Amino acid sequence: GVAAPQNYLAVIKVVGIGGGGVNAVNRMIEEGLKGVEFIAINTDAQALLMSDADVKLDVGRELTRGANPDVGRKAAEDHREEIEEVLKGADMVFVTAGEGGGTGTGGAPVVANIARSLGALTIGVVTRPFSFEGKRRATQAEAGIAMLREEVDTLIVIPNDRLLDRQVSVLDAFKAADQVLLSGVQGITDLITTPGLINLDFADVKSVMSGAGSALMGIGSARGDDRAVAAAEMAISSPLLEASIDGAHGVLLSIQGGSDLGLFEINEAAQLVANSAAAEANIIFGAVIDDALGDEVRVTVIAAGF
Ligand SMILES: [Cl-]
Ligand SMILES: [Cl-]
Ligand SMILES: [Mg+2]
Ligand SMILES: [Mg+2]
Ligand SMILES: [Mg+2]
Ligand SMILES: [Mg+2]
Repeated sequence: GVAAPQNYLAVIKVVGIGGGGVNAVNRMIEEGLKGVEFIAINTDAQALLMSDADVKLDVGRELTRGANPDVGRKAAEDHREEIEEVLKGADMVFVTAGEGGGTGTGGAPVVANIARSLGALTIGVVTRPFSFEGKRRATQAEAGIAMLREEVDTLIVIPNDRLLDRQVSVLDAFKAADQVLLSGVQGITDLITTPGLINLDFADVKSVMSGAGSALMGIGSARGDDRAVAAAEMAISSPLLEASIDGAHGVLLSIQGGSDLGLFEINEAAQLVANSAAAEANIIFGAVIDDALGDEVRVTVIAAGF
């Protein structure tokens, strides 16, 4: 555990841009994600009214509302000064979106570029659309991700197709997509040392995530005797991570447990993840207590730099 100096308060901002992004940010607010500022950005003013974000930005046109990523790109570039003033002061900025639409696809690279011009550690957390969303959205998402990769420090890409065996509604599918974008953000933020709780220093996260490039995520959860090892096993074998950990230059491990979380099982899960990663990889890990979990252990692995 490191706090240098122990009074340093890191400023973290989570931007949701477009429909999927604004929805994921609201899910983080509902789940009570702490220590971060929430920002919602959309071109559609009506789609911003239910957002509970701290700051809401309508980057659409005057006297009009509202598919095309170029429109999304132009809307964000035309509101560059407005986006800049809401990101000013951040040590770290997350850019989150559901790739495939107009606003998120086109707008997220502009948000990422503004965050980096302010020297923030800039992390993209996006989803690839579900197959049922169709070919055009999948095509637009792929061009959108290629654009965003060039404007962020690290880009976590989560395929929505690897989330959904029983039939789930479109509503349940989109609820699961919000939940996975929250896991991507919370995995990192919950570990960052705060003046009231010493854990992983912001400099350590920055050393792994800064200019790392592409990143993959794995999630796992277990109960019982070997709950920590079994959760870690599930995360390193997760369909979203597609077992590439051996290629990563850096690995971030987040262990979340109940009030009875012991140091021994934390270390067991830590060495299991370390054994799967490359010998020359930088491994940073943190553990946090969420009293609501009970006899459950949740593991999040982020493999960055390939
Ligand atoms: Cl807080
Ligand atoms: Cl206008
Ligand atoms: Mg708050
Ligand atoms: Mg609400
Ligand atoms: Mg305007
Ligand atoms: Mg923190």
